Amino acid sequence: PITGLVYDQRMMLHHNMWDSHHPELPQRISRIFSRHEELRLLSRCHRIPARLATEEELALCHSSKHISIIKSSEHMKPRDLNRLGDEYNSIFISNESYTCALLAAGSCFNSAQAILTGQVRNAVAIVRPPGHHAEKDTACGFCFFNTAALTARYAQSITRESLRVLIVDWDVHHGNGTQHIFEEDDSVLYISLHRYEDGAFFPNSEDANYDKVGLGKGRGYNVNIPWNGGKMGDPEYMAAFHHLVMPIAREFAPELVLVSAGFDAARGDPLGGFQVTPEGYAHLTHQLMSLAAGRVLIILEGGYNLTSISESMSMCTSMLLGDSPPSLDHLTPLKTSATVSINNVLRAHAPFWSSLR
Ligand SMILES: O=C(NO)c1ccc(CN(Cc2nnnn2Cc2ccccc2)C(=O)c2ccccc2C(F)(F)F)cc1
Ligand SMILES: [K+]
Ligand SMILES: [K+]
Ligand SMILES: [Zn+2]
Repeated sequence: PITGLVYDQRMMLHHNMWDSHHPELPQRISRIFSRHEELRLLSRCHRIPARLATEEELALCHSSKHISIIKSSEHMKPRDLNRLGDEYNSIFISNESYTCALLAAGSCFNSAQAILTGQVRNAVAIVRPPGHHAEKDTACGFCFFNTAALTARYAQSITRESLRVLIVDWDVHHGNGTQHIFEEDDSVLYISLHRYEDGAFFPNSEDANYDKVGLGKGRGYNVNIPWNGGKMGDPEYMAAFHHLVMPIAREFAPELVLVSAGFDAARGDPLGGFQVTPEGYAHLTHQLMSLAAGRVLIILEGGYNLTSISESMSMCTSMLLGDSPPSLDHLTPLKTSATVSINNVLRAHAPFWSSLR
């Protein structure tokens, strides 16, 4: 009946040498951690230590070339750090970035291990830099290594190769890297909700559309729920969970749930444009706790309003600890385009999931 928590201030050391106001700030994690103290949640959790992922562990999802290049940045001079970062889509690199990315991944490995050994029931990981845009062979979108994807493979490496892992990605952006890593895999079900705007929203690829259902034996195991033309919030996320996420997840019957928990869909975010409330995130967390014998690991991804992410993630930890879940209005009408999105995903995935037929 225990909730784990991992946070290590060393992950603040990754920083933008050329724009100290870049939104992926060191204080994202320290603000969330401080809010857990203010709300007296920290002392209710079992503290799980951070550790470095090993290069062998990184190779569970990433190419040797990509690992080597990011590793090479540890000792680079500033001009070379600037040039390397510019080779990617939306990446800044400091001499601490590689080690911080290793700590983010290793923290989540230790948390998954604590869950799978039964030392804790569930856990929260207050880590940065984020991971879900990172691909097998490249960094992208503030992300170096795909922490959630690596954690799924790490869990499989200690319990069972075919362990059924559900990754729910509620960051406002599509986790292109996670989708691609598992696109042909039926042991890892990837479900993403994300702003799409017909491809106008970052990362600006049709890979995020509802018709990308997976490949080969992975067909049906990639669920994209894309939002267009509306300021989405609690009603739309609750509806997507009710009609799509939970029916599919229950049929898949995961043995471990990882949440790619960005908080950039939150009210107040400078980028997301959405209005999911802390109660909304608590509702989603509580729903996921009904799966996988409660084995849920919440992993910080994006989210850029420091006050919003601190309150939102803290409310998720409150749910993991067993606090009473919020009651929300399931009768509020959805934005009209959200109904269209949900119907498009249902049509795309009904061939693969009997719960949708
Ligand atoms: O959260 C996240 N992943 O989970 C996440 C990951 C990466 C970005 C990067 N990015 C893309 C972006 N987003 N909103 N417009 N564009 C630019 C665009 C213009 C015209 C057509 C298409 C795209 C930045 O543009 C960017 C780059 C450096 C510093 C600050 C920013 C910010 F977004 F804040 F302004 C954003 C979010
Ligand atoms: K997402
Ligand atoms: K998959
Ligand atoms: Zn995001």
